[PDB]
Amino acid sequence: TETVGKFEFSRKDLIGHGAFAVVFKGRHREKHDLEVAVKCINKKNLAKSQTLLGKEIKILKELKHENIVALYDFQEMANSVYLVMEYCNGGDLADYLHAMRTLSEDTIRLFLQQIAGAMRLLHSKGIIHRDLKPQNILLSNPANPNSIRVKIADFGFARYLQSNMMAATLCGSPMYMAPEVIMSQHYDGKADLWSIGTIVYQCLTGKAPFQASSPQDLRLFYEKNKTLVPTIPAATSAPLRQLLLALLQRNHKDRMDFDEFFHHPFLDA
Ligand SMILES: COc1cc2nc(-c3cc(F)ccc3O)nc(N[C@@H]3CNC[C@H]3C(C)(C)O)c2cc1OC
Ligand SMILES: [Mg+2]
Ligand SMILES: [Mg+2]
Ligand code: NA
Repeated sequence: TETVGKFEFSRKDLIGHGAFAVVFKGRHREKHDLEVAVKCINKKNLAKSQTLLGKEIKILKELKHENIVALYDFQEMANSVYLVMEYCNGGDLADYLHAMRTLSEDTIRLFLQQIAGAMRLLHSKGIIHRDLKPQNILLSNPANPNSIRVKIADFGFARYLQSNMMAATLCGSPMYMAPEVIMSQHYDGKADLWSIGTIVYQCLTGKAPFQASSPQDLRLFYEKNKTLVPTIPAATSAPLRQLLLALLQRNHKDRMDFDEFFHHPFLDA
């Protein structure tokens, strides 16, 4: 049993591990029924893991929203970092997708309304996430209609971007990266909108809108194709088709902006 502030966990109770983090289930030390996830350094990638967990603290401690994973506490030291977060008992969207194969438009709508809500807060705070993908979207069953909650997680790559500035760090997951990102160009908040478009397309069809055999091939594809048009099934509703075409614009100046996304007809009741 290890303690972190008012919280504890055992390393027997593994939730999962990736290259840059290990997560365990724990609990509050007084209120044993308050469950938490405790994210810890992955010592196989020590320096990068430590950096990303520190960055995640700096961002998440400023965000309180039902659709963003809550940071209850954290502990940063010279050689260790812990985040104590709300436990998301539903697992991630990637695993849900693996079982469902595809989602109904009504489900896509429910999830995307919640994602949009989170993105409204990020945008108002001047934060870009930079690693939106199904593996970083968690599900939580907290009474009320459609109570399942989506939560954006894994803010290790996130940054503040001043509204008259552009980012240039190459980070993210190639399959979900906007063309401008993977082509090593300057980018802004609309790169995340491409990632979202990609997620929605994947929920709808079970596939990526532009498949390649590698990151290098995908880059070359974007470089050579000045116009990108994803294949949308004929059965797709008109509002969802329009949303996807507007999110999955190659050129960020032609891509849908935040205000249009937040008020898109697809997202209406
Ligand atoms: C109930 O089942 C699960 C709960 C999970 N909760 C969190 C989780 C992560 C947080 F950062 C905070 C709260 C949480 O609950 N994270 C999981 N997996 C993470 C997220 N997707 C990839 C994977 C990893 C470790 C590579 O990042 C869970 C996987 C689960 O099942 C496989
Ligand atoms: Mg991130
Ligand atoms: Mg951009
Ligand atoms: Na802030």
